[PDB]
Amino acid sequence: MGPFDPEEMLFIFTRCMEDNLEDGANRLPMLAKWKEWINEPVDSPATQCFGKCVLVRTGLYDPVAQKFDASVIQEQFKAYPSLGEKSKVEAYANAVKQLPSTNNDCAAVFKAYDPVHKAHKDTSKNLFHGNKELTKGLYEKLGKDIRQKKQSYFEFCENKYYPAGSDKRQQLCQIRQYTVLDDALFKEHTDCVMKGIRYITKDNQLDVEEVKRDFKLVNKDTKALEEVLNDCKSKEPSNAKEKSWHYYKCLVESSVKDDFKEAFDYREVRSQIYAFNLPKNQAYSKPAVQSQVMEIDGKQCP
Ligand SMILES: NC[C@@H](O)c1ccc(O)c(O)c1
Ligand SMILES: [Br-]
Ligand SMILES: [Br-]
Ligand SMILES: [Br-]
Ligand SMILES: [Br-]
Repeated sequence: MGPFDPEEMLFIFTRCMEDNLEDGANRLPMLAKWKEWINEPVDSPATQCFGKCVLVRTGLYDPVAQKFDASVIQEQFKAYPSLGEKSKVEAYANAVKQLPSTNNDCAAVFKAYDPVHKAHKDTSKNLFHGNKELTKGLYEKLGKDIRQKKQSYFEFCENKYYPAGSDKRQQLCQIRQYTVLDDALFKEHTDCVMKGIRYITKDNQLDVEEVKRDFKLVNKDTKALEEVLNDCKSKEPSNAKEKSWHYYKCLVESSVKDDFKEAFDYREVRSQIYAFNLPKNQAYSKPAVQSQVMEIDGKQCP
């Protein structure tokens, strides 16, 4: 599933923190440390599960094989030669290669990896887009071609496919009101969005749990959603290019369309700042998101 670009690593780090940070007194202290690649407190289940989360999402720990996988490191270095020195990347990969088979529980995985993390902190940090200076440089080089920090993922895709100043821009008026278009350009755009919020995997597969995650975040039950998605999947088209559009269309035209639009609107807001829930997990309120999304509507469709 690697190599990973800066946005992909940002998604992984922030999602893992969102799912693993304690609530209450220790949250802010923990966050401050984890952000700096200080995986402490080492004795905390939250730190241990955070560590496991990152390792699993990157592929550095394979819970099926119950083994660490150093090939992720070499793939990352191959994609980003500027982010490592060969000898040091090799030393890091070697340390991972020589880790023993490890059980798939947070404590076991964290304990096995922690010595490697400490012995190869800078090497791993640089390679996996944790170096602020190096990452800033990559974002600047990439510019409009990658989702930027503090930019809505929806905005990123919209600008890519319906650029400002172009004769295409006007289509955003309908698009942002959940009008399902039929053309190649819209299918490409919808692919960009659906993959960007992880409803569709890099591997072009539906991720029902990600859709469910967003429903739960707007306080909706997911039984109907699962039934809808099950029906949608039995109608999945052969053309891989069309898959994201297929599920978007199916959801928008379905018996859960209102809940879907509510969940998708909130996701848009949260996609604008990946650390949305990190300092404190924010309670959801429908009217506040209503306001924000309407403001974005008037920005993209003036
Ligand atoms: N809130 C934005 C939402 O209406 C939307 C849905 C689908 C899109 O392809 C899009 O750009 C925006
Ligand atoms: Br702490
Ligand atoms: Br590079
Ligand atoms: Br961000
Ligand atoms: Br933060």
